[PDB]
Amino acid sequence: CKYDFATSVLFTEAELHTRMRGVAQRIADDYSNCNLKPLENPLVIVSVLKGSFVFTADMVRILGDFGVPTRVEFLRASSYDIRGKHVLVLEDILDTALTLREVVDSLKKSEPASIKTLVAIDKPGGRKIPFTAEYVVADVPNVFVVGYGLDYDQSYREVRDVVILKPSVYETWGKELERRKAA
Amino acid sequence: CKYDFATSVLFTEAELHTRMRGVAQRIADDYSNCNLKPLENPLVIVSVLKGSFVFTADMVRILGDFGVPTRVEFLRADIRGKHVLVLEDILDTALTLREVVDSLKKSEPASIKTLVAIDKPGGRKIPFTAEYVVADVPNVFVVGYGLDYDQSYREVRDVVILKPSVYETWGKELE
Ligand SMILES: Nc1nc2c(ncn2CCN(/C=C/P(=O)(O)O)CCOCP(=O)(O)O)c(=O)[nH]1
Ligand SMILES: Nc1nc2c(ncn2CCN(/C=C/P(=O)(O)O)CCOCP(=O)(O)O)c(=O)[nH]1
Ligand SMILES: [Mg+2]
Ligand SMILES: [Mg+2]
Ligand SMILES: [Mg+2]
Ligand SMILES: [Mg+2]
Repeated sequence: CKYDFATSVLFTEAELHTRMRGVAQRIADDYSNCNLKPLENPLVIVSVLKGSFVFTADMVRILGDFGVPTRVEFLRASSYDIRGKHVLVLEDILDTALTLREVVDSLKKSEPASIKTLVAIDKPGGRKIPFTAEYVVADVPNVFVVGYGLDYDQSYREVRDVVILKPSVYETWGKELERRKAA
Repeated sequence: CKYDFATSVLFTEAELHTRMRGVAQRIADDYSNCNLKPLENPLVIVSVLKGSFVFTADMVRILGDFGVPTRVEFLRADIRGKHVLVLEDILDTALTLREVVDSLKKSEPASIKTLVAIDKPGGRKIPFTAEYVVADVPNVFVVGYGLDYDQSYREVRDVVILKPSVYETWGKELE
């Protein structure tokens, strides 16, 4: 494997970008009837921190290529003026769906014109409640991944690819954390 | 010029990335003596929202290519004993970074330095020098690469000078 800390690369940066261009064309078509414009009427991108920052940076630039002007806002996942605006919530990963369920419900209170979700990685086998994202860049099985914004204990977000974390990484670290707690 | 809304393109995405690779090599060299490691001792990247999110996304990936492991925190415009690098898309009067740096310094990081995408050295209202600067801009209003005009145009891939008619008409529209 390309990375000492991973056992498999699931999606390279290039694969993700290719899939994101496909998604951006769908978004561009779906919102074509909305007369989106910079300043007057942008698509409001609501980015769920921390991990979504990389996906958000890449996706708004690709959305711009496809003619979809945006305005970004940032929400903190640890905590979990769109009235009359179209809103697209962006999450790095969707797993139990508990986070996005709450984020969407919260935003709905402010009466946006519409609200949809776009996720880079969907783990469809991880749900604790029924939830479907309108737009999904890639599906992964129930394995633990890092990269493209996704962390293990705040590290590895900067890895360019989505990779399966090698178990000795969290076994080693977990022991060190537990050793520090007893010392 | 490629963009309807811009008078000229100052720095293309490719030119910014080329400069960022140069800066990342200096950062890798400057922090080599710190024994940075994922989990145990990452370089703490403090990203000043909102506009720095694009620069931060690109820059942490480049730093990773150069062997500099990071963790990110976001500040809106657990660090004791850690090295901190503050990232800002643009530095002008320096009043934002002065306040950010001084507030972080109260948590006693091991060190604190600043990295900005765009420095406007002629805009200072207090003296301030960033340790790393990707590019310099003179007395012009730019958008793109995270930088906005009234929250739009952050998604433009290049740093561009906004056409005056854009903010003339919008300013008039905000009646
Ligand atoms: N790095 C990583 N994180 C994973 C994974 N699966 C769930 N998570 C936790 C993601 N979290 C829960 C999503 P859910 O739909 O279950 O509410 C959201 C992101 O966590 C907050 P942050 O972006 O790390 O600051 C994974 O495979 N890799
Ligand atoms: N888009 C754009 N913004 C500019 C420019 N010059 C100063 N600014 C103000 C940006 N900043 C002031 C930096 P200072 O050192 O003066 O404290 C703050 C950035 O604005 C906050 P946000 O990123 O837009 O949420 C410019 O040329 N283009
Ligand atoms: Mg997240
Ligand atoms: Mg996480
Ligand atoms: Mg900023
Ligand atoms: Mg601004």
